[PDB]
Amino acid sequence: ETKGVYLPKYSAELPPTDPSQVRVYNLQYQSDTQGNIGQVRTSTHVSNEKDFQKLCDKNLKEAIKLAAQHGAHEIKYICLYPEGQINELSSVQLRGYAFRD
Repeated sequence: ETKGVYLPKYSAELPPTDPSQVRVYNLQYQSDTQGNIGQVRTSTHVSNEKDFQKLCDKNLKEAIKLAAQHGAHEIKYICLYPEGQINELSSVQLRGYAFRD
């Protein structure tokens, strides 16, 4: 199960959009966060390394859902993976920034 929060940067609320309309980019530069309308963080527990990219996709699905609910047409994101031995507290995390377009 995938937890998720959306943190709006502005109190102005935009009309919701559909998840299929959200364009998706890898967050690469510090300058990439400029102009965002909010942040999104999602997380899923992981017990096997073979599931990293699937769990990142699960994280991204929840992040797109939250961003679309707040009207964003774009997300730039990175998945964070557990460092070292995987245990009962390990999770694949996602940190993203939502954009009006």
